[PDB]
Amino acid sequence: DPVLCFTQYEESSGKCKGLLGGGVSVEDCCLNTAFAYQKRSGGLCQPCRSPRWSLWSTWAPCSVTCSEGSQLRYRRCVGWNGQCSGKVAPGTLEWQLQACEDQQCCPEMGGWSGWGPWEPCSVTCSKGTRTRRRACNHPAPKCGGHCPGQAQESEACDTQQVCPTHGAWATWGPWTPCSASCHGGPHEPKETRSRKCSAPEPSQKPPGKPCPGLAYEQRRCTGLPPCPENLYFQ
Ligand SMILES: *[C@@H]1O[C@@H](C)[C@@H](O)[C@@H](O[C@@H]2O[C@H](CO)[C@@H](O)[C@H](O)[C@H]2O)[C@@H]1O
Ligand SMILES: *[C@@H]1O[C@@H](C)[C@@H](O)[C@@H](O[C@@H]2O[C@H](CO)[C@@H](O)[C@H](O)[C@H]2O)[C@@H]1O
Ligand SMILES: *[C@@H]1O[C@@H](C)[C@@H](O)[C@@H](O[C@@H]2O[C@H](CO)[C@@H](O)[C@H](O)[C@H]2O)[C@@H]1O
Ligand SMILES: *[C@H]1O[C@H](CO)[C@@H](O)[C@H](O)[C@@H]1O
Ligand SMILES: *[C@H]1O[C@H](CO)[C@@H](O)[C@H](O)[C@@H]1O
Ligand SMILES: *[C@H]1O[C@H](CO)[C@@H](O)[C@H](O)[C@@H]1O
Ligand SMILES: *[C@H]1O[C@H](CO)[C@@H](O)[C@H](O)[C@@H]1O
Ligand SMILES: *[C@H]1O[C@H](CO)[C@@H](O)[C@H](O)[C@@H]1O
Ligand SMILES: *[C@H]1O[C@H](CO)[C@@H](O)[C@H](O)[C@@H]1O
Ligand SMILES: *[C@H]1O[C@H](CO)[C@@H](O)[C@H](O)[C@@H]1O
Ligand SMILES: *[C@H]1O[C@H](CO)[C@@H](O)[C@H](O)[C@@H]1O
Repeated sequence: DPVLCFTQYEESSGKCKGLLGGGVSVEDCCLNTAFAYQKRSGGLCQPCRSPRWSLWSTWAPCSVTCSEGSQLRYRRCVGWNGQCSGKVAPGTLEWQLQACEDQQCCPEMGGWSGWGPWEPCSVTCSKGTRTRRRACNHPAPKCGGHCPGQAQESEACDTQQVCPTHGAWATWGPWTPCSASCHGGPHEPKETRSRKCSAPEPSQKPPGKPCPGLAYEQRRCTGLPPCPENLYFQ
């Protein structure tokens, strides 16, 4: 039966390279054992060399991306007029099966436990948020698993309580004139300053914290001349 006669067998890919033409017998084509033949463009290029096992193909992908699996690789008997090792005809296949492990551990998600009690409201006046929480330990997840859903729920709470307004000091008033025009006399020269607790005034309705500290300041007046000695004659 005539066949397509190719001048080269690639071997790296099992392709029939360099077509010499068709309409010639297999015996004539394979006078040169370096040539090769196939039937039409259907494929399966067989070299004219004596039959010999090809190379083991690369390992197929593991049957599962999880835990232990199994992967194959093939090797084809290629040639003409004879047999490969195994009482094998040209064209047959030989397989090797191997235990593979893409990932050594398969994630199994867990289950939620009971909901924890609702925490109190996040604030004691005006409005805040209320939160309850649970654990992912019934059962606990294995590997990188995780329970389905959220581990905590939150929701708004209204305290029905007007917030108290706290007081803060207004700006400092002006300095008073000094108590004296000189230092060294009966009373040292002192300066005074005062401020109001009106920015903002506290409480309003519920009690508010009063303004912290003092509403006044005292200091010595510096830079004054010395008073004369009014106790004996100079
Ligand atoms: C390859 O990657 C892994 C991380 C998994 O997602 C594989 O899918 C499958 O996941 C389920 C869990 O629901 C396991 O029980 C399966 O055995 C695993 O094949 C994925 O194909
Ligand atoms: C809880 O009880 C209420 C009656 C208030 O006294 C709360 O104090 C206020 O809390 C708010 C917001 O958390 C602050 O802005 C106020 O300054 C503070 O007085 C209290 O926590
Ligand atoms: C204010 O101006 C000063 C320059 C002085 O003339 C002062 O007089 C002195 O005041 C002190 C007490 O602060 C008295 O002891 C002295 O008798 C007096 O000379 C002035 O008051
Ligand atoms: C397959 O197996 C071994 C190692 O891969 C070698 O004999 C040769 O590569 C064969 O094709
Ligand atoms: C399978 O085995 C190793 C890698 O696991 C390599 O020789 C090659 O990738 C083959 O397909
Ligand atoms: C936790 O959440 C719900 C039940 O509240 C379910 O999706 C499941 O039981 C999960 O473990
Ligand atoms: C928490 O929420 C409700 C009860 O409040 C139920 O779905 C279940 O008990 C969960 O643990
Ligand atoms: C919070 O909500 C109610 C009480 O307001 C109850 O179902 C339970 O105490 C939950 O933790
Ligand atoms: C006034 O006093 C101090 C600042 O000096 C603080 O307690 C606060 O700012 C108050 O209003
Ligand atoms: C009074 O004193 C100083 C200077 O003015 C500042 O701390 C602030 O203005 C306060 O009211
Ligand atoms: C008192 O001191 C000086 C005035 O000499 C100014 O910084 C300000 O008026 C303050 O109240």
